[PDB]
Amino acid sequence: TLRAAVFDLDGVLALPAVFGVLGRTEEALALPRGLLNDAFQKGGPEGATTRLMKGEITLSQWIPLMEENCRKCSETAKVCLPKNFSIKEIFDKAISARKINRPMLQAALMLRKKGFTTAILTNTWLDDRAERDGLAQLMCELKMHFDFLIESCQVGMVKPEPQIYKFLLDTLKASPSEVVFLDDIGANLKPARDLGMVTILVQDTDTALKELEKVTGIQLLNTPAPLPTSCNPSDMSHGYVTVKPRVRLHFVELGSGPAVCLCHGFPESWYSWRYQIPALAQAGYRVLAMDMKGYGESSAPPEIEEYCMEVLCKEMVTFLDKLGLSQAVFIGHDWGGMLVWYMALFYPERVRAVASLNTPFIPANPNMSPLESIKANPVFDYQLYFQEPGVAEAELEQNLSRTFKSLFRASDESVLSMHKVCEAGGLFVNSPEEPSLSRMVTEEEIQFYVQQFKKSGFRGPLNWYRNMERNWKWACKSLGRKILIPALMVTAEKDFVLVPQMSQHMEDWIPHLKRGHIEDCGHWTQMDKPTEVNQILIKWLDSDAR
Amino acid sequence: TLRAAVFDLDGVLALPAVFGVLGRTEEALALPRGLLNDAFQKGGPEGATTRLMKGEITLSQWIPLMEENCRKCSETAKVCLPKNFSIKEIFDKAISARKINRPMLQAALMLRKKGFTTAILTNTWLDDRAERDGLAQLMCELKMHFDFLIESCQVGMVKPEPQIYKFLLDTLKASPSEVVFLDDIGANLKPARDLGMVTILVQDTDTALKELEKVTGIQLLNTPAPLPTSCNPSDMSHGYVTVKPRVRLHFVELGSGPAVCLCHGFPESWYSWRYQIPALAQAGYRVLAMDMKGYGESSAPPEIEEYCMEVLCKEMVTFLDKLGLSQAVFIGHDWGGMLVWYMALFYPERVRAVASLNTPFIPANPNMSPLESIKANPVFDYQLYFQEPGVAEAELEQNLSRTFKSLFRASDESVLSMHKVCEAGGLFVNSPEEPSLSRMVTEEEIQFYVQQFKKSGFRGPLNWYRNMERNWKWACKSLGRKILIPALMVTAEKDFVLVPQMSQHMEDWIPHLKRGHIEDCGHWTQMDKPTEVNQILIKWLDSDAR
Ligand SMILES: O=C(Nc1ccccc1)Nc1ccccc1
Ligand SMILES: O=C(Nc1ccccc1)Nc1ccccc1
Repeated sequence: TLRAAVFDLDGVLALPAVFGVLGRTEEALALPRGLLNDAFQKGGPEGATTRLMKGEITLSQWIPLMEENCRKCSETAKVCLPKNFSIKEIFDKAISARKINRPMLQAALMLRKKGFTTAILTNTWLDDRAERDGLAQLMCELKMHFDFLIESCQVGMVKPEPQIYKFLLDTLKASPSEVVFLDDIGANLKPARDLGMVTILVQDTDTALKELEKVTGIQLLNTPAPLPTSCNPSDMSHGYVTVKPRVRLHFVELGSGPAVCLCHGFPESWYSWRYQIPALAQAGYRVLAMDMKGYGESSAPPEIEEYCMEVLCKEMVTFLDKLGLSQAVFIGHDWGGMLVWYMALFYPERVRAVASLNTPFIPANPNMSPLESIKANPVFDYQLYFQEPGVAEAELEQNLSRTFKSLFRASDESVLSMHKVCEAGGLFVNSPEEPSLSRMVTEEEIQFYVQQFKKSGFRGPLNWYRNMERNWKWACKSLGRKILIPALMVTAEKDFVLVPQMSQHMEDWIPHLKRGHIEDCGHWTQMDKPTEVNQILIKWLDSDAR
Repeated sequence: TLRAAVFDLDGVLALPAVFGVLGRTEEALALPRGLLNDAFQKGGPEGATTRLMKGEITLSQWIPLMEENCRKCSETAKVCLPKNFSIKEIFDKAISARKINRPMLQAALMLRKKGFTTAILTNTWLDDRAERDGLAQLMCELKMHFDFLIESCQVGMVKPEPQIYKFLLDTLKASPSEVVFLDDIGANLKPARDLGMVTILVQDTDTALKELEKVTGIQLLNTPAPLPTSCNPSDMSHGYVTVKPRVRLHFVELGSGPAVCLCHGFPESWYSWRYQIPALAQAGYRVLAMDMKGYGESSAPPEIEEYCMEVLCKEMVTFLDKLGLSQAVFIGHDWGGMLVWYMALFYPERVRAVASLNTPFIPANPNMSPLESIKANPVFDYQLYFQEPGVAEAELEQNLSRTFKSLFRASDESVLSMHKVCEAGGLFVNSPEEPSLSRMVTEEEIQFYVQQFKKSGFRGPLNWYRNMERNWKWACKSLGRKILIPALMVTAEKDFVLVPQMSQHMEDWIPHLKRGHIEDCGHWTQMDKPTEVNQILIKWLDSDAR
């Protein structure tokens, strides 16, 4: 019974194979067949390439040695190498051209999802080339998806020597018959088979995965489109910044590049961005996924005025100040989406670009009190229920698991009615005590929110709704302004609170506004359609945010 | 009795004045004198410029209005503007050319050091230009040095209206006669004087500072070279990363740009880099100042093997992995300097560039046991004293304030003798119970280290010395390698443990090695000569690390 899968890197998890460039170079340069592949392997176990692979020497120390073996090979074949002939140039573009074999990674990801232990076992080098970062990024993107990465150069052993196989088995704490091993080199597969491991000789991925699925008994080929990579909270880098005495802000941080500040809505978490954090970091950005004031590990002062938009925006500027950031791209959802428009209106020098999911930008009406505006829309009744301090807190805090299970539901899942909430007496009065689990969340993801909400409750969160008049007066000061920095409005077809239609007049105030639209998407945009959100955000970031 | 100083931005804290570009443009373009300065002020309090300054409209909305006022002005003067005439282009290079008036900032910094409340009061705009980040950075660099920044556009008031002055006094919680106010515009100085404030009309800085020093009674002109900006620990962004169960790493984080990982020595802190963190962040880098394993807020496991170089380096790689960083520039001092050379030998793909203060790179000797090598140098006797678990811990932990006061001393300050430590019975046996305070540290900076060392003590720190044989065997595996990535060796003339001479053969293993050398500098390089360290590091980072 198999319980472990081992993958080679070159020609297995990464394509095209760097080994296959020696033959391509021979054909392109009209050199004798195998001249380059022979100079690569010259001296066998005592040769330059083995020393490189065992970590005895670095890639740059090897470059001149390989060059020497190429001349000795050409001397015997009675040939000549081009005068442009450069080993560095050949391996530079070869390593650069090498990309993840996505179907192979998906099969490994599926095997790990089914309880398998996964490992990468590779014959690799210590790369000290000026261009090494490309390969460092590739290794980073791959390794995160596996239980173990065994590199020949770090363990001082190489395939096909049988010590690395015994090292692999000891790392896996597994008997050879419990292990599938995939390699593109027949010779490196031989000792794994001789020990009794299930072995697959990989040429094309499709045949390889058919063999892999037949042996494990798991469907890996033709499987549905998987979800983007999520976050495990304990594996994240956690940041804390004091913005004023007794007010600290928490954030999760991933990646390098321009700063991208993620701002959740009500009643959420930094964790609401779990599907966007790995994807945006991989896309070349420094992600700062906030716990907004009143939530999770951020401070939750009890005073209502601490949650007005002017105070919240000032604190986000101080947050940038304390982190030494002149700007950040601000991406908000729901209440966070509202804050991001106000960051762009009041602090344009600090905002590199602004993006909102579901929340439209609507200028304040100076001729109508915000409470008259709230009454003018029946879907906004729940906001009047939220006004009285302690009333919504008692209902929302009574049973936390029921709260998140009733709220976090997709469009198909008997979504919570928002009409006549005040008349009915509460938000969940016509709701089951034990609601079913939405297709959007696992039981574990629901418990994370339950755990987060145990620290401060719903007072701080509900206080974001208790400054309608304060926010209105502040917003009226910006009525002559236009948003002329890069901006993106993303609408969700089936959000019945923040309807796409509410955003139709935005171009009057944001003339250069760019749009995104998600079909069959409810209010919880990020977890409802993460693949589409990620696609729209990355496309907009690379074109308008840099 | 003065207790507050207020500075204008344009023509006071920042030079050249953006106002003075209208006249320079008139002279360059041969336009009538004051044509541009008149179109700028057209309509006075009801005009475009006032609306911009009150925050009613943004800089980009103002650009076309100013252009219109320029045509109306040229129409009356019976002239014509160039066909290349662009208000955006004029203000773009003007704002860009504007830099901090360093002598003025130094006087403000000195006034704040003498207990004065400092403030910036400026007539400014909401900048939404594509090039706004330049000014955002300038505002960031300046603001950090002041108690308050009052921008006209954020408060909806402008100088010379007397409401902003009454707003200034209320912010300062000060009577007009307790306040010095510096402005380059005579008109904006008038209401501050009329209220009874001490006022200075700034033309050239020198005359202005003579007036400023005569009135406060504080020497601001011809004063000695000040120290670089330091860090206040409570004002920092604090990061935490779990690298394995029960081992978490703490770091302080400041800036944006390429990642620069700072690695302290024994018995130190992230705080040992206090003078480098603001300077490197300002230089265009993302600083990660570590609490190395065993120190401060990082975990301190008790086992000796947890502190061997192989385990420490593996954890630093995991740290990069969890933060989503493919590479970082690694800068180490003392024991941190030793770790950085090993990060470069074993993980070159993860290290963008390597720099060491005082610690030389010396290949392991396979023909001599590390303990024989330690005995071969009398200055290394203290390391043998450090071997026995609990012995150095008891002495180092007995009185913490005495520990840091005896250790942290400059070359001129009766430095602790390192010879015959084992014979004498301890490190401080010939040392006073109450040592004097070194010129390098304040009493408060000593107490920060005392506080940090109260959590875990010296077991974890001393364990870095208890793996001599383990480290030696691991290092012997790298004897065939060369360091061929960017590298910098900084020697300290008066470090009598890590002497400059010990680094002389480095070019045999690091042929492209770059050097730095600090004269009259002891072991505690960073706090002894921070200005010189900062100068050497920034110069090397901008040329070799990017
Ligand atoms: O109240 C919500 N959004 C808010 C965003 C700012 C403007 C006004 C609307 N969402 C709420 C989330 C929980 C229940 C359903 C709607
Ligand atoms: O031991 C020290 N440095 C160490 C760095 C690694 C190689 C061997 C030397 N410094 C020590 C700091 C406190 C007392 C004086 C020296």
